[PDB]
Amino acid sequence: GPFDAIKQPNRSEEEVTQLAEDFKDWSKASNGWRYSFITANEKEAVEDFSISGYQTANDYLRATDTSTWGVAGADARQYIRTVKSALNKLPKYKGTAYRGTWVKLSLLNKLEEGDVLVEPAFTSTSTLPEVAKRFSVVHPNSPQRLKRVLFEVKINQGGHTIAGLSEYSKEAEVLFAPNAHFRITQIERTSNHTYIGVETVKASAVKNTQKYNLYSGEEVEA
Ligand SMILES: NC(=O)c1ccc[n+]([C@@H]2O[C@H](COP(=O)([O-])OP(=O)(O)OC[C@H]3O[C@@H](n4cnc5c(N)ncnc54)[C@H](O)[C@@H]3O)[C@@H](O)[C@H]2O)c1
Repeated sequence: GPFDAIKQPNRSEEEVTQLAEDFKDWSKASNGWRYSFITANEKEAVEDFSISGYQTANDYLRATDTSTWGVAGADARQYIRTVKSALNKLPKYKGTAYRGTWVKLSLLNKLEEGDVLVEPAFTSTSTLPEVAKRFSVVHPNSPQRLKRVLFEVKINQGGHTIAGLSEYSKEAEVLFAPNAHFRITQIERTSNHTYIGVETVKASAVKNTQKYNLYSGEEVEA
Protein backbone atom coordinates (compact mmCIF):
# COMPACT_ATOMS: atom_id res chain seq x y z
CA GLY A 1 0.00 0.00 0.00
CA PRO A 2 1.21 3.53 -0.92
CA PHE A 3 0.90 4.83 2.65
CA ASP A 4 1.83 1.58 4.46
CA ALA A 5 5.11 3.05 5.83
CA ILE A 6 3.33 5.94 7.46
CA LYS A 7 0.43 3.80 8.73
CA GLN A 8 3.03 1.67 10.53
CA PRO A 9 4.34 2.57 13.97
CA ASN A 10 7.24 4.85 14.64
CA ARG A 11 10.99 4.45 14.66
CA SER A 12 12.68 4.55 18.10
CA GLU A 13 13.19 7.78 20.05
CA GLU A 14 16.99 7.29 19.67
CA GLU A 15 16.78 7.14 15.87
CA VAL A 16 14.22 9.96 15.45
CA THR A 17 16.28 12.20 17.75
CA GLN A 18 19.48 11.40 15.77
CA LEU A 19 17.81 12.03 12.41
CA ALA A 20 16.51 15.40 13.72
CA GLU A 21 19.98 16.35 15.03
CA ASP A 22 21.47 15.31 11.67
CA PHE A 23 18.94 17.52 9.87
CA LYS A 24 19.76 20.49 12.13
CA ASP A 25 23.49 20.01 11.39
CA TRP A 26 22.87 19.70 7.64
CA SER A 27 20.68 22.85 7.77
CA LYS A 28 23.42 24.90 9.44
CA ALA A 29 26.07 23.49 7.11
CA SER A 30 23.98 24.44 4.03
CA ASN A 31 23.74 28.10 5.00
CA GLY A 32 24.79 30.04 1.89
CA TRP A 33 25.68 33.59 0.79
CA ARG A 34 22.04 34.72 1.38
CA TYR A 35 22.42 33.71 5.04
CA SER A 36 25.16 36.35 5.66
CA PHE A 37 22.39 38.92 5.16
CA ILE A 38 20.06 37.50 7.87
CA THR A 39 19.23 40.29 10.36
CA ALA A 40 19.03 40.04 14.14
CA ASN A 41 15.28 40.64 13.97
CA GLU A 42 14.90 37.99 11.25
CA LYS A 43 16.84 35.42 13.23
CA GLU A 44 14.76 36.02 16.34
CA ALA A 45 11.48 36.03 14.41
CA VAL A 46 12.28 32.61 12.96
CA GLU A 47 13.72 31.21 16.21
CA ASP A 48 10.46 31.89 18.01
CA PHE A 49 8.10 31.09 15.12
CA SER A 50 7.98 27.37 16.06
CA ILE A 51 7.18 28.03 19.69
CA SER A 52 4.71 30.91 19.64
CA GLY A 53 4.99 33.16 16.59
CA TYR A 54 3.10 30.76 14.26
CA GLN A 55 -0.03 30.97 16.39
CA THR A 56 -0.55 34.70 15.80
CA ALA A 57 0.86 34.75 12.25
CA ASN A 58 -1.21 31.89 10.96
CA ASP A 59 -4.35 33.18 12.66
CA TYR A 60 -3.83 36.55 10.94
CA LEU A 61 -3.29 34.87 7.59
CA ARG A 62 -6.43 32.68 7.95
CA ALA A 63 -8.68 35.40 9.38
CA THR A 64 -11.76 36.41 7.37
CA ASP A 65 -11.62 39.85 9.02
CA THR A 66 -8.45 41.54 10.29
CA SER A 67 -10.10 45.01 10.44
CA THR A 68 -10.65 44.46 14.15
CA TRP A 69 -7.04 43.67 15.11
CA GLY A 70 -5.85 47.21 15.89
CA VAL A 71 -2.21 47.52 16.91
CA ALA A 72 -1.99 43.70 16.86
CA GLY A 73 -2.65 43.79 13.11
CA ALA A 74 0.26 46.13 12.37
CA ASP A 75 2.44 43.92 14.56
CA ALA A 76 1.28 40.69 12.85
CA ARG A 77 1.86 42.19 9.38
CA GLN A 78 5.40 43.20 10.42
CA TYR A 79 6.14 39.76 11.88
CA ILE A 80 4.93 38.04 8.71
CA ARG A 81 7.05 40.29 6.45
CA THR A 82 10.03 39.55 8.71
CA VAL A 83 9.61 35.77 8.72
CA LYS A 84 9.06 35.72 4.91
CA SER A 85 12.27 37.74 4.41
CA ALA A 86 14.24 35.40 6.68
CA LEU A 87 12.86 32.23 5.03
CA ASN A 88 14.23 33.26 1.65
CA LYS A 89 17.71 33.51 3.21
CA LEU A 90 17.57 29.99 4.65
CA PRO A 91 18.57 26.78 2.84
CA LYS A 92 16.11 25.16 0.48
CA TYR A 93 15.00 21.58 1.15
CA LYS A 94 13.79 19.26 -1.60
CA GLY A 95 12.74 15.69 -1.08
CA THR A 96 9.85 14.22 0.88
CA ALA A 97 8.31 15.80 3.99
CA TYR A 98 5.18 15.24 6.09
CA ARG A 99 2.41 17.24 7.67
CA GLY A 100 -0.08 16.07 10.28
CA THR A 101 -3.17 18.24 10.46
CA TRP A 102 -6.95 18.50 10.50
CA VAL A 103 -9.22 19.42 7.61
CA LYS A 104 -12.94 20.14 7.20
CA LEU A 105 -14.74 16.94 6.24
CA SER A 106 -16.78 19.03 3.79
CA LEU A 107 -13.57 19.89 1.87
CA LEU A 108 -12.10 16.40 2.08
CA ASN A 109 -15.23 14.95 0.47
CA LYS A 110 -14.68 17.13 -2.67
CA LEU A 111 -11.02 16.37 -3.24
CA GLU A 112 -9.63 14.47 -6.21
CA GLU A 113 -6.24 13.78 -7.69
CA GLY A 114 -5.18 16.87 -9.61
CA ASP A 115 -6.88 19.37 -7.34
CA VAL A 116 -4.63 22.06 -5.81
CA LEU A 117 -4.68 22.91 -2.14
CA VAL A 118 -3.72 26.43 -1.12
CA GLU A 119 -2.65 27.11 2.48
CA PRO A 120 -3.27 30.77 3.44
CA ALA A 121 -0.94 30.56 6.47
CA PHE A 122 2.65 29.45 6.61
CA THR A 123 2.86 25.63 6.11
CA SER A 124 4.86 23.62 8.65
CA THR A 125 6.19 20.19 7.58
CA SER A 126 8.78 17.73 9.02
CA THR A 127 11.14 15.40 7.21
CA LEU A 128 10.14 12.87 9.90
CA PRO A 129 6.72 11.25 9.70
CA GLU A 130 6.91 10.62 13.49
CA VAL A 131 6.97 14.35 14.13
CA ALA A 132 4.21 15.12 11.63
CA LYS A 133 1.87 12.55 13.18
CA ARG A 134 2.01 14.40 16.53
CA PHE A 135 -0.01 17.29 15.03
CA SER A 136 -3.10 15.28 14.09
CA VAL A 137 -3.80 14.04 17.62
CA VAL A 138 -5.89 16.90 19.07
CA HIS A 139 -7.20 20.23 17.78
CA PRO A 140 -8.40 23.50 19.37
CA ASN A 141 -12.10 23.69 20.13
CA SER A 142 -13.82 24.11 16.72
CA PRO A 143 -17.41 24.65 15.45
CA GLN A 144 -16.88 22.59 12.24
CA ARG A 145 -16.60 18.83 11.58
CA LEU A 146 -12.85 18.11 11.19
CA LYS A 147 -10.98 14.98 10.17
CA ARG A 148 -7.38 13.87 10.66
CA VAL A 149 -5.10 14.21 7.61
CA LEU A 150 -1.50 13.07 7.08
CA PHE A 151 0.17 14.72 4.06
CA GLU A 152 3.12 13.17 2.28
CA VAL A 153 4.62 16.21 0.57
CA LYS A 154 6.97 15.92 -2.41
CA ILE A 155 8.88 19.19 -2.24
CA ASN A 156 10.57 20.47 -5.39
CA GLN A 157 10.28 24.20 -4.62
CA GLY A 158 9.21 26.63 -1.84
CA GLY A 159 10.36 24.69 1.23
CA HIS A 160 13.12 26.09 3.38
CA THR A 161 14.61 24.39 6.41
CA ILE A 162 14.22 26.26 9.69
CA ALA A 163 15.87 23.44 11.65
CA GLY A 164 19.19 25.36 11.78
CA LEU A 165 17.36 27.97 13.93
CA SER A 166 15.31 25.58 16.12
CA GLU A 167 17.74 24.57 18.93
CA TYR A 168 15.11 23.47 21.51
CA SER A 169 13.36 20.80 19.38
CA LYS A 170 13.97 17.71 17.31
CA GLU A 171 11.41 18.66 14.65
CA ALA A 172 13.35 18.60 11.35
CA GLU A 173 11.08 21.37 10.19
CA VAL A 174 10.73 22.66 6.64
CA LEU A 175 8.56 25.76 6.34
CA PHE A 176 6.72 27.37 3.44
CA ALA A 177 5.81 31.02 3.04
CA PRO A 178 2.11 31.86 2.95
CA ASN A 179 -0.09 30.80 0.09
CA ALA A 180 1.77 27.64 -0.76
CA HIS A 181 0.09 25.53 -3.47
CA PHE A 182 0.14 21.73 -3.36
CA ARG A 183 -1.24 19.44 -6.12
CA ILE A 184 -2.85 16.22 -4.99
CA THR A 185 -1.13 13.15 -6.52
CA GLN A 186 -2.87 10.45 -4.43
CA ILE A 187 -5.60 10.30 -1.83
CA GLU A 188 -6.66 7.46 0.43
CA ARG A 189 -9.63 7.53 2.79
CA THR A 190 -9.50 4.63 5.25
CA SER A 191 -10.91 4.00 8.70
CA ASN A 192 -11.71 7.68 9.47
CA HIS A 193 -8.21 8.86 8.46
CA THR A 194 -7.14 10.50 5.25
CA TYR A 195 -3.70 10.20 3.61
CA ILE A 196 -2.88 12.68 0.89
CA GLY A 197 0.16 12.64 -1.41
CA VAL A 198 0.83 16.16 -2.65
CA GLU A 199 3.50 17.88 -4.73
CA THR A 200 4.57 21.49 -4.45
CA VAL A 201 3.50 23.62 -7.45
CA LYS A 202 4.07 27.24 -8.48
CA ALA A 203 0.86 29.23 -8.15
CA SER A 204 1.32 30.85 -11.57
CA ALA A 205 1.70 27.39 -13.21
CA VAL A 206 -1.63 26.03 -11.94
CA LYS A 207 -3.97 25.76 -14.93
CA ASN A 208 -7.33 24.10 -15.73
CA THR A 209 -7.82 22.54 -12.33
CA GLN A 210 -9.71 23.40 -9.14
CA LYS A 211 -7.98 25.20 -6.30
CA TYR A 212 -9.28 25.09 -2.71
CA ASN A 213 -8.37 27.09 0.35
CA LEU A 214 -7.13 24.37 2.72
CA TYR A 215 -8.30 26.28 5.83
CA SER A 216 -11.64 27.75 4.82
CA GLY A 217 -12.53 25.00 2.34
CA GLU A 218 -13.70 27.60 -0.16
CA GLU A 219 -12.83 27.48 -3.84
CA VAL A 220 -10.06 29.83 -4.95
CA GLU A 221 -10.66 31.51 -8.32
CA ALA A 222 -8.43 30.44 -11.21
N1 LIG B 1 1.94 20.04 11.40
C1 LIG B 1 3.11 19.39 11.30
O1 LIG B 1 3.20 18.25 10.84
C2 LIG B 1 4.35 20.03 11.82
C3 LIG B 1 5.60 19.74 11.27
C4 LIG B 1 6.75 20.32 11.84
C5 LIG B 1 6.62 21.14 12.94
N2 LIG B 1 5.42 21.42 13.45
C6 LIG B 1 5.38 22.28 14.67
O2 LIG B 1 4.06 22.34 15.17
C7 LIG B 1 3.67 23.73 15.30
C8 LIG B 1 2.86 24.11 14.08
O3 LIG B 1 1.69 23.33 14.22
P1 LIG B 1 0.71 23.30 12.97
O4 LIG B 1 1.44 22.90 11.71
O5 LIG B 1 -0.40 22.36 13.34
O6 LIG B 1 0.23 24.82 12.89
P2 LIG B 1 -1.06 25.42 12.15
O7 LIG B 1 -0.97 26.92 12.39
O8 LIG B 1 -1.13 24.90 10.73
O9 LIG B 1 -2.36 24.83 12.88
C9 LIG B 1 -2.67 25.32 14.19
C10 LIG B 1 -3.84 24.43 14.72
O10 LIG B 1 -4.96 24.51 13.83
C11 LIG B 1 -5.18 23.23 13.22
N3 LIG B 1 -5.47 23.37 11.78
C12 LIG B 1 -4.61 23.68 10.77
N4 LIG B 1 -5.22 23.73 9.61
C13 LIG B 1 -6.52 23.43 9.86
C14 LIG B 1 -7.68 23.30 9.06
N5 LIG B 1 -7.67 23.47 7.73
N6 LIG B 1 -8.84 23.05 9.66
C15 LIG B 1 -8.88 22.84 10.97
N7 LIG B 1 -7.87 22.93 11.83
C16 LIG B 1 -6.71 23.23 11.22
C17 LIG B 1 -3.88 22.41 13.42
O11 LIG B 1 -4.02 20.98 13.32
C18 LIG B 1 -3.45 22.94 14.80
O12 LIG B 1 -4.16 22.25 15.80
C19 LIG B 1 4.98 24.49 15.44
O13 LIG B 1 5.49 24.37 16.80
C20 LIG B 1 5.88 23.73 14.46
O14 LIG B 1 7.26 23.82 14.80
C21 LIG B 1 4.31 20.88 12.95
